[PDB]
Amino acid sequence: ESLEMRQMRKKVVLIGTGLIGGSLALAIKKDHDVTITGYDIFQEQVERAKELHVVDEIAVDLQHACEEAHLIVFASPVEETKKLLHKLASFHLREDVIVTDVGSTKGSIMNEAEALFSKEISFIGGHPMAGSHKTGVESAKAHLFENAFYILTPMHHVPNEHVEELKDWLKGTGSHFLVLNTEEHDYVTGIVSHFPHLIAAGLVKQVEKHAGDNPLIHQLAAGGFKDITRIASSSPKMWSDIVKQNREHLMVLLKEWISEMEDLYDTVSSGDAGEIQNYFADAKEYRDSLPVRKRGAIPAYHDLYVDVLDKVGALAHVTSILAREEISITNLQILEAREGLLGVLRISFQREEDRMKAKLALGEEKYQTYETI
Amino acid sequence: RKKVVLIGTGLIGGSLALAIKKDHDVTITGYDIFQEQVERAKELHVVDEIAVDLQHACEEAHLIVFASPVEETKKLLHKLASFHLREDVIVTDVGSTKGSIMNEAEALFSKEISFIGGHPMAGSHKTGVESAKAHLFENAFYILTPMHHVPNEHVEELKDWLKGTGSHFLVLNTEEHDYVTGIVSHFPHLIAAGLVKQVEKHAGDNPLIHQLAAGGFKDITRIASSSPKMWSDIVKQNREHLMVLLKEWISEMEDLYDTVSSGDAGEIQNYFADAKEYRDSLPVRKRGAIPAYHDLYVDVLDKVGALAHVTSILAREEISITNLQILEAREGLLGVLRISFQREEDRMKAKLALGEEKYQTYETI
Ligand SMILES: N[C@@H](Cc1ccc(O)cc1)C(=O)O
Ligand SMILES: N[C@@H](Cc1ccc(O)cc1)C(=O)O
Repeated sequence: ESLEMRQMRKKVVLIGTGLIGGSLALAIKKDHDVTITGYDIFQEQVERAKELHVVDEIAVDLQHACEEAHLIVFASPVEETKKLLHKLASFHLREDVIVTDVGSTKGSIMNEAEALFSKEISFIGGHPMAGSHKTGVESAKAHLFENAFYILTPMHHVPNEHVEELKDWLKGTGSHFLVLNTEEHDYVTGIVSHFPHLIAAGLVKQVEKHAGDNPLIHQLAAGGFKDITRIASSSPKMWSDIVKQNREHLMVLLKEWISEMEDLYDTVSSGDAGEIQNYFADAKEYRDSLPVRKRGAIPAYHDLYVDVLDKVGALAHVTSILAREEISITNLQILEAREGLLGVLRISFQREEDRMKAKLALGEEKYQTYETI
Repeated sequence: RKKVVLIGTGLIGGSLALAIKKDHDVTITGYDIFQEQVERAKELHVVDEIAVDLQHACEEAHLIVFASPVEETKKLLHKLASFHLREDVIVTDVGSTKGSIMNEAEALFSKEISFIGGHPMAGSHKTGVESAKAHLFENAFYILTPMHHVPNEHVEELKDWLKGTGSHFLVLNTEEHDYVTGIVSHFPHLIAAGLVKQVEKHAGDNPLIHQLAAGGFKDITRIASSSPKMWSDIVKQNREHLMVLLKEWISEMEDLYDTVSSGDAGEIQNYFADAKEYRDSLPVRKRGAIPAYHDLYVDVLDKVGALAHVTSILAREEISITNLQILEAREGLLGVLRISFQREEDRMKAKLALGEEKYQTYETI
């Protein structure tokens, strides 16, 4: 009754069948013929996942499904993930299995996995930099992580071939994979993600302190301030765990920050407009530079600068030209470079051939283009 | 026709001139430091005449509007105080701080002349008069700070002059204005720049910091792209308010350092919840002290022509885009393409047009 090919295809287990996990399942299915068996704490999400062909089967027996699996994917909250990794370490898994997770911090998970498997099993921590942690499987899409950074943190022993193999499993995501060591990941994300969270909340809180003394503050904090502070509305539970899990990195950062504010306090209070202006100019120069896609980093960036006018259809025209030439654009931005209605449009391409081609096509249409600034 | 003088014919000033003209039949004579901006303003019917003689134009004027940098404004106010102006004149400025300008005006005029400091809380991606528009300040707060003696009738008169802006006018005292804007606008600009600077410090030690720069970090620091010149003046002019704020902030960070280092997840959670609760309570889709981004996030697939399709749709609806980006670091942000608009009406319109073409879109809550 069942087809020999269906019986015999590879098998995946997904633990946590929500937005993130469901999306990963769709990206897997897109490029691999597999039986995905799914598991959730909430039985409605797995059943819906099944209905939506996000998973193939609902897991009766967790152990049976795991022991026959070529790939096991955790998309659960990090407490639950620890508890289930323990269970997994009790099981008799296949020799060739790959196990992976999703989480914003890596230190504690990886510390647990070295402690339970050592060198038996190929556990590779993961962090896809896209989407949301609580939202449903109805929203899951194969392209959710497309062109997003997806960090992989392999155990110390895992061969490079297994890391490449996992990249192949997730090929369908279209993510830019970076392989980092665990400390590297928590350090970087600490500076670049977690610490801003703290500062965002702080800003909001500072403003609320004063809002009782004039109600106008609540009115004037609409629009820009509210937009700036967006991340402060994220889950307090999730973020308190992140902060607890990356505590030491953040303590150090806060100490440097206090120090920076003390120097800023000296600059502001000295009242030297030249020094103040310098402080702002340094920040502007750097902030204007982002993305600063470096030469030997992943992925490569080949930029072209175009003189375009601030009018309806300017971008439509430029992008239609490029599309007609069958050139794919990796990024674009408007940089406001001087006065007047002109702006500079920066277009990024995947490789040098494509930039060259775009330069010619735009030139034949009487666009002025540049290589720098 | 009544006669208006505009001193500073750029985005802000030019826009004010257009809003005046919209509801009043007047001769607007313009003046600038840069002769090109005033000549362009004339070409564009933003001003009617280019001022030959500054004093002549000021002495016949019913309304005088300064839209210049606050240093130049002090210098020109001094000149004005030397002139023989009309009995009924109204004089007003545009400036992000009020303390120093008002202080100077009480010192030069005292109770003779009706000076009313002004602050329109709106801005733009551009700087020149070519970008000026009558509706620039529509539904924006526009603060008025009248001298101590100015009768309420003259404040109402000025509101009538500027009816065309569509702004919501608030009459504040000068200290109140600098205190509030200090908390709500200036101080965040300082913190934004500080964050950028903190991050750059570390970027030499790992280049991944440049690459992996998160969405949240980018968002809170977007304002760090504003004019360093303008902001350094603002900071110098509101120095004492900011020194106090920075001191409180240092203290807050020290308490946060205790909370984080104590490791109590309940207390940490409370800190975040307090911030969320408050932030969630702030008005939805209104204008405040920091110009908004008016961003729209769009779900698109990476294939040739994806951007072309989206921008064509928007252009056909005659919506002008201020910016756009493909986000590679977008945790918590559904939708890969971020489009920025000039104002809320345009974002709304773009959302409908894209929706009708079966694009999924998102907006931040
Ligand atoms: N407004 C243009 C894009 C643009 C924006 C700002 C500029 O400075 C230049 C061009 C469009 O809709 O296509
Ligand atoms: N490559 C698309 C734009 C795009 C880029 C990255 C994406 O993830 C999605 C869409 C174009 O050339 O129009």
